[PDB]
Amino acid sequence: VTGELITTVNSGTPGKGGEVTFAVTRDITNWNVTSALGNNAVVRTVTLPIVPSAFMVQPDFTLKMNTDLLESAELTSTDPQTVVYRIREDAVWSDGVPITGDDFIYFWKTQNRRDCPECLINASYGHDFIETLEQDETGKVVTATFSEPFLGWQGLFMFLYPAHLAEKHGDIAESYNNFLSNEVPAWSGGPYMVESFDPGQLVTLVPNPKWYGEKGPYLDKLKFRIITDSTQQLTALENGEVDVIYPQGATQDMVEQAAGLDYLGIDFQMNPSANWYFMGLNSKAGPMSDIALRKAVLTAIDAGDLKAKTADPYLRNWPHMGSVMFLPNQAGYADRRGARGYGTGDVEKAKGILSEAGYKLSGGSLLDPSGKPVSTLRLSFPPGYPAANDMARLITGYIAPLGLKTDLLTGPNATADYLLSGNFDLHLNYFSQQVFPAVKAGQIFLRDTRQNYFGFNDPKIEEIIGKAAAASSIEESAAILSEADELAMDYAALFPIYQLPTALIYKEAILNLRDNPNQLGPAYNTAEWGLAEL
Repeated sequence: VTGELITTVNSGTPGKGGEVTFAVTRDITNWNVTSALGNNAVVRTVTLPIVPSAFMVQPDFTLKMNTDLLESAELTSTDPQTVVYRIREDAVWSDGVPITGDDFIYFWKTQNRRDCPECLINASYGHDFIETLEQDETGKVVTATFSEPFLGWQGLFMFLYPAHLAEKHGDIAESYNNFLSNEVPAWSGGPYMVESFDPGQLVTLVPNPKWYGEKGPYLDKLKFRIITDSTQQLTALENGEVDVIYPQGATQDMVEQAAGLDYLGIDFQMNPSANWYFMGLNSKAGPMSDIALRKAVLTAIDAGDLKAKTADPYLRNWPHMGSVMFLPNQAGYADRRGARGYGTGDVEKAKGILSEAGYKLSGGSLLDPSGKPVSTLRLSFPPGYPAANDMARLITGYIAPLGLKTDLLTGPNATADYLLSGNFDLHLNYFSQQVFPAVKAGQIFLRDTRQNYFGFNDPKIEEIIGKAAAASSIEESAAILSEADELAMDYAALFPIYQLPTALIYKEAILNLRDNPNQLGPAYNTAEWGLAEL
């Protein structure tokens, strides 16, 4: 029995001074997390200490208004939808220039798909629904007027950049695509600022002397040590080369090794991630273009065994995920996977599905209805995730009694970004869930969207997602979106499995360091990090 909640784990009041080194698994070649080329957890983690945010995702997966930056953020009308931000008078950039509506307006123009068509952004996330964005004479009152209703307005302006500096480095596209992306940032609107960068080796941050927030900074230096071999991170922690690691693919062996390092003052936190494993099926081309084969495969897979073999030996009460739009703890979640018989390990039912669609078995091999042998299936998965490798082997075994063979494919070319309608039949990977399921769903289930890898193509799903994204609460949104989850599971192109475990492994002298098991991650509150007093 503990008195810590997910939001208060490892709370304390640190001393002043010292340093913390946090391992990251990518070199920094793009400093702009909102750009397509900078959109990953490493850039997000390294720049969270310097980028101000309107709202921040908390460990309980809620959005918290940043009261260091903002006095208030209010939905003041719905006819038309209007949001008013009041920026704190004391909020300033590291050169002393006030943070103002100039910074909101610049970011909106880079993200809204209209004012800067050449900006190489990741995604608009609804910034394009803001039609006008105006500020008062003081620069501290910002009014956003929307062209249509939008649920996820608190996810907007989560990363702000210094407009007055960007303005000195070309037009909007040039400053966003070059200055803010390619250059090591000399500026900050957060508790820390970059002092030096050794490419491929080390980012060194120091306190921002003009930090305006309530807490911190406590450290003389905050360092991010680049260790691209994720399997060497626990050794670096053991050896004192870093003080914190956050590896992506935890295993039983990793947990057991970390537990054996308690004599060095190492502890760890692990929680269900916003990242969730799935198997996608190529509905656009190849054998999986037949929905009957997709449903037979999903019915034959034994999800209980999948989890029993790869999670249950070292993770207690680990939840199945039976939705492709909601995590198990989100409003609207239900086991829509099992309701359809997917994941039940029911080989005889799967064989019936195939027989009833015209498939036949000959000499141990499945024949398609025309009489041609079904090809060996290409099952790809990215490197660096031992659980995915193990599950790929297990799935091969589950479908072998159907007369299907598989070729397992991995390595650097087997990532999601490199998927093509021509190069896979089955793909094991993960998606990163967002605070607003309807916003995430619009990025992955719509016909002409990059992350629709498996070929959903249903105007009704798209209509439902649009209505859900226009709702006035997450709960209403979830009630609407549930219908799209049902239809998506009917199509059998995306099979949810279970959430990845996080693993924050660290020297316990560091206080106010806690897991934040979502895309924003543990560096959401570096202003509070410090070392306990001896």
